[PDB]
Amino acid sequence: MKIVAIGAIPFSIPYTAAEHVLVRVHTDDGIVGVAEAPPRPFTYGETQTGIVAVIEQYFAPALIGLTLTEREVAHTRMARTVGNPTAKAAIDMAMWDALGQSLRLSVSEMLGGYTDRMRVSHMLGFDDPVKMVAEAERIRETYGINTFKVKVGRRPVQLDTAVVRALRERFGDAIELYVDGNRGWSAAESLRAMREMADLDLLFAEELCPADDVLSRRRLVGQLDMPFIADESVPTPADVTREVLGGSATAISIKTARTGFTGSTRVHHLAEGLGLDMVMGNQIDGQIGTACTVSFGTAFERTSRHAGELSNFLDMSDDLLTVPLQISDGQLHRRPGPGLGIEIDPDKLAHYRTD
Amino acid sequence: MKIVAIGAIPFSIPYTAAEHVLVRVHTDDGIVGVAEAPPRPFTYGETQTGIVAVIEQYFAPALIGLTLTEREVAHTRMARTVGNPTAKAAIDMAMWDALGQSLRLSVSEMLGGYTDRMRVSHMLGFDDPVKMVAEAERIRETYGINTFKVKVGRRPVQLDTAVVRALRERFGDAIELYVDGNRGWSAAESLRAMREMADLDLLFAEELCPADDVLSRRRLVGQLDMPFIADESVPTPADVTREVLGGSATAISIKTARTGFTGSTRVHHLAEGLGLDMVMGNQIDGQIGTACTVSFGTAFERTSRHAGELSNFLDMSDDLLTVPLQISDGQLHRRPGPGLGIEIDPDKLAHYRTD
Ligand SMILES: [Mg+2]
Ligand SMILES: [Mg+2]
Repeated sequence: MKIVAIGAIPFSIPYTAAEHVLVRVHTDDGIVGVAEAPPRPFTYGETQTGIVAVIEQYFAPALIGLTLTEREVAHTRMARTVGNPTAKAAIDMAMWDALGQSLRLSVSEMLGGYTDRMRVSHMLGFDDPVKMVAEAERIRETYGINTFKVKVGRRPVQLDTAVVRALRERFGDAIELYVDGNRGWSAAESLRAMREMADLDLLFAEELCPADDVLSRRRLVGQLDMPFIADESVPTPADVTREVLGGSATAISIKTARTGFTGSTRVHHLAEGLGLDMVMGNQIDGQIGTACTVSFGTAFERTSRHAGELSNFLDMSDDLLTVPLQISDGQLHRRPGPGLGIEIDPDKLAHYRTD
Repeated sequence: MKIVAIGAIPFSIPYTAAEHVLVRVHTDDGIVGVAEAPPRPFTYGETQTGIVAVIEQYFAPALIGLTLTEREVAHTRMARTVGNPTAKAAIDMAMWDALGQSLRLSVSEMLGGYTDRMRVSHMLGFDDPVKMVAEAERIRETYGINTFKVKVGRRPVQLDTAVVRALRERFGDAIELYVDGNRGWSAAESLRAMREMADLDLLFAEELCPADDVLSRRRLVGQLDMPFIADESVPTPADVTREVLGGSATAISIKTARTGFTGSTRVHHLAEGLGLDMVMGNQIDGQIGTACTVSFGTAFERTSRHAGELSNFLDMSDDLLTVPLQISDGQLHRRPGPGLGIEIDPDKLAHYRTD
C-alpha cells in the first residue's frame, strides 16, 4: 500500500460548467484511489490551473513513497503548504479511497460507520416566489427531498423573504427550511430579513453577511435565535476556534471538498467537543465529491442528525461515474463498495478531460 | 490613464533561487507600471505557476478598461477572489507605479510623503554564535546597518538564545535586536527562550509560535513584555482585527508584497486607529519588492519610526533593475524618480525570464 504516483487531471462538464480536477493516487498494489477538487476562486482562491500545479509540483513529490497508513505524515507534510484546501482534501480522500479498496472496507465504515444514509437537502433561490415554489414541489415530488435551503442575499431583502414565506405557506411544517446568504447582505440587512421571517421557523442562518465585517458580524450572531452556520469563514480548525470563541459563528459547516476526511474528522471532533451543531455542506460538487460527502457524513451521529447538502450534482449535464448516484425518498445511501464505492468511466474521462 | 493590458512574466534568479513573477500594467498612454509577486507556498499557498494563472485568467480581464484613478474599483473587483495576496498586491503596486509615472510623482509622496528614507534591518540566524557575530560585524561595517533581527525556532532553544546573547555581548547597546520564530517553536518553548533572553533588551518578538495554536498563542502573547509582531497570521485587515482583539497579536507586520499600497494603507490606518506598533517586513523580496516596501514605509510616520526589513535582496546573485538599490549608513532612501523610481533592464529580463 505504498503511493507510487499522484495525478491531477483537469476536466470540464457543462451544466444543464463544472471545471474540476480529478485526483488519482496510485499504489504499488495496482490500486487507484480517486477524488475531485473543485476550484472555487471566490471561496478559497484556487484555480483549476493552480490546483494541478500545486499537486504536480509540491504535493505529489512530497507524498510518493508513503504508505496508505501514514495519513498523519501526509497530513503534516501537506500542512507545510498554506491554503490550497481542495487540492489537499482531494489527495486525502483519494488516499482513503485507495485504503478502503485495499482493505475491502468502505470509507464510511472505516471512519466510524454510525449509519448507512443521509437525508438530503436542496438549495434554491434568486427567482420569483411562484417559480421557487414550483421548483420545490418538483424536487420534493421527484426525489422525496424534504429539506430546502434558500439562497439569499438580494436587495431589497423583501425579494428573498418573499421567497421563503411562499415556500412555508405552500408546505407548512411538512418541510425544513433555512437560509444561506453567501456573505451577500450587510449585518443590518441580515437582521431585518431574519426578523421579517421570525414566524417561518428557519432552522439555521448561514453566512448571511461577511465574517470579515468582524464586529457587526458578531453583533448579528448574538441577536439571532437559531444557530448561525459559518462556512467559507471556517475552512480550518483554527478558524473554527477563532470564529466560535469570537462569537462570529454558532454552528459549523463541514465540507469534505475543503477538509477531506482526515481534516473533516478534526473539524467534527472540535465542534463536538465545543458543543456546536454541524451540517454537511456542498461545494457545488459533482457526483465524486458528493460520494465523499456522504461517506463522511454517515460515519458520525452529529453529522447524520441533519440533512446534508447533497443534490447539487443533479444540475450537471453528465458526470464521470460508471454508476450514477441516486436520491430516493429524500435520502442518499453511502455506496456499498470498498473505498468510496465508485469507479471512473474511462470513456467519460476521455471525453471531458481538458489536458 | 486607462489600463489596456496586464501581464505576468515568471523569472528566476539564483541566490549567492528567487522564482518571482514580474507584473506589468500597460496604459493607453504608453506607460508601463511594474511590480513583482513572490510565490510563497509555505506562507500564502501561492505558486509561481498559480500567480501567472490567476492574473492572466481572472485579474487581467477584470481590470482592463479601468483608469489608474479607480483604485477602489480595482480593489473591490480583485477582492472577489479570495487569497492570492501577492498577485493582487503586485497589480496594485504596478498600478500605483504607472500612476506616479503619469503624474510625475513618486509613490512615496502620493501616499503621504512623511519622510525620504528608512532605517534598514538585517536578518540572520540558524548558525553558530561566532559566525553570526562575524556576519553582523560585516553587515554593519559594510552597510551601516544597526538593527538585526535574529531568525529563531531551533531546538533546544539554547541554540538560538546563545546566538542572540553573543550578538548583544559584542555590540552592547550599539545595535537594536529582536527575534522572529516563523512559527517554529511551541508557545511553551517560546516563553522559555524569551525568559532566558530577558536581559538582552529584545524590542519585539515575532511569530514565535503558530498563531493557529490559538489558546497557547494568546497565553504567550499576554506573558511577554515587548510587543508581539504578527506577520503571516495577519495577511488581511480582518485578520488584524481578529488576532488583535483575540489577544494573539500586539504588533503588526506590514508587507507590501502581500497588501500592496492600497491594502497596506488599510492595514496602517487600522493599526494606527487601534493603537498598535507596526513594522515594514520583508517577503524575501528582490529589489523591485524592496523599492515597493520603502515607497510605502517612508510615506507614514508610524512605519518610518522603526527600521524596515530591507536587506534581503543582497543575497540574490543579480536583479532586474537598471540601477541597483544601495544601502548606506544603515538606511535606504525612497527612489527620486516618478512612480517607484525604477526601470526594468531589458537584457536582464530576457536572460532570467522562464516563459
Ligand atoms: Mg454555504
Ligand atoms: Mg516575519
